[PDB]
Amino acid sequence: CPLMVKVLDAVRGSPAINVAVHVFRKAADDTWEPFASGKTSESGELHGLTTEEEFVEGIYKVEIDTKSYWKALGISPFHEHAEVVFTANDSGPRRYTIAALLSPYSYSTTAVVTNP
Amino acid sequence: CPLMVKVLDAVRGSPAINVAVHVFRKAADDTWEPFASGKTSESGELHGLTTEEEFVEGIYKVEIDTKSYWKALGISPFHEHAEVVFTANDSGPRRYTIAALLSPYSYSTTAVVTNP
Amino acid sequence: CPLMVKVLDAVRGSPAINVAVHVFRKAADDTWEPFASGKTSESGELHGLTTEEEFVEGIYKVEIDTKSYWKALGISPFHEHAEVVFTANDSGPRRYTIAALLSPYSYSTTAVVTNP
Amino acid sequence: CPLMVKVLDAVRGSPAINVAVHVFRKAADDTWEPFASGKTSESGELHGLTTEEEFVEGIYKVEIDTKSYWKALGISPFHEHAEVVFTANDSGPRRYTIAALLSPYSYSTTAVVTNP
Ligand SMILES: N[C@@H](Cc1cc(I)c(Oc2cc(I)c(O)c(I)c2)c(I)c1)C(=O)O
Ligand SMILES: N[C@@H](Cc1cc(I)c(Oc2cc(I)c(O)c(I)c2)c(I)c1)C(=O)O
Repeated sequence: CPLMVKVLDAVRGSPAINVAVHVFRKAADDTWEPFASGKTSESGELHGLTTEEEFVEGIYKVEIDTKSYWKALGISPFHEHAEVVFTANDSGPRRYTIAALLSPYSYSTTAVVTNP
Repeated sequence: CPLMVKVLDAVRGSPAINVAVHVFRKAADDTWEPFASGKTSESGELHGLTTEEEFVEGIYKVEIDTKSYWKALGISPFHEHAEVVFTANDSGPRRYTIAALLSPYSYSTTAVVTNP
Repeated sequence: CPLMVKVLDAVRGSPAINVAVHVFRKAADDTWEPFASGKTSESGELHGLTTEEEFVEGIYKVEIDTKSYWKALGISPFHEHAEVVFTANDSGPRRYTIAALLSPYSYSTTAVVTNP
Repeated sequence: CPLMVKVLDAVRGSPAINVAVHVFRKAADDTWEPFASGKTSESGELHGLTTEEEFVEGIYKVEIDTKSYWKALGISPFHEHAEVVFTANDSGPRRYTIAALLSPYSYSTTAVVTNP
């Protein structure tokens, strides 16, 4: 699993289940191409979004639907969403893990770049 | 000042200076349309973006150019940029303070929403 | 001024009002002895803890009573309290600014040291 | 195991390897009595800190040595160390992952209590 997304709820202190995460990849036209899509499992992580061969070089946008997650719980959050825009595989084949900590009025995101 | 962005460097433990900040107010045709622009002062705070008269009930995008701040220092950051997207003033004249803590492979943004 | 302390609430998106704060400097006996106390204001801070003359070089510890804060709102937080142990005025006189973003199960604390 | 720990370097975007970890347990006579200890693995995880029998109801403190981690890298951190004081196993038997994101002048910790 080259690309991975890990999401947590800071209010309840557990994994953020069913959070719609959308992965786009840039284009020469500078428009966004829909690379992948999925929702986070009961563990709060969405692995198996892409494969080594398919995850080529480029700029990717990982967009997390935080507003929908909260609205479901009955809370109206600040952000409409939270996205992580980065340049992947520039140097070489690296395995990424994107983690995000959620709160109504704050969100935190860290990455963990690792060799295969 | 109903909208002020605050940015702090978490590696050197000081305010992030000269960080480019771009604000975009969503237009009626659903296109991100330029609202404000500026660079964080020496205190890390960027003020004087707009006024309440022209800070209408919409969806704004405060984009902080973190990539260039870090590259200037000689470091190579993970994120292309940090982006906060939210629906402002959808009730009444609220004052919005949006702050962000920066780290090369991590960052988090909080929002303090008050009113005079 | 030398020991400034802001405390935010990442759930309600506002400053944390009346959050107890206890500071302790390390005594020559390696035990923790009292130094200053007070509660955060409406703006979410306490600016009158000590003054240069009393804020000598040593090992300090700002303890923030997070437990009691979250217990009033009805919530049952994970931590008993947020602590920040650090060495003060090592490089001569400096002005410190501790800060914590509070959330039920997760807290974050940044430190900003500026020179007079 | 029932008590797992995680440290993550956010300056380099990698797991924090060889970080000292010391767990304490609230004694009966209100003093910090040693409970368990170890060092983080290649993945940044520290497992087998305690059995599913020693971890009885009490007030545990997890001290993560931040100071030496940064010193070794040439960096001059702000904090002497990260601490996580919490109450465990009062609602019954629980699993506790305790994460920490590090930066020279800022650290963040989150708890993920899972139910067996
Ligand atoms: N392989 C790892 C996966 C893992 C990573 C993080 I990172 C995490 O929790 C946090 C803590 C903080 I602090 C953050 O800012 C964010 I985003 C997520 C959790 I739970 C699990 C393991 O399970 O051991
Ligand atoms: N040096 C400042 C103090 C200060 C620093 C930060 I950085 C900050 O904003 C955040 C945002 C997030 I997201 C965090 O996780 C944290 I911790 C702090 C705020 I408000 C105040 C002064 O005295 O002016």
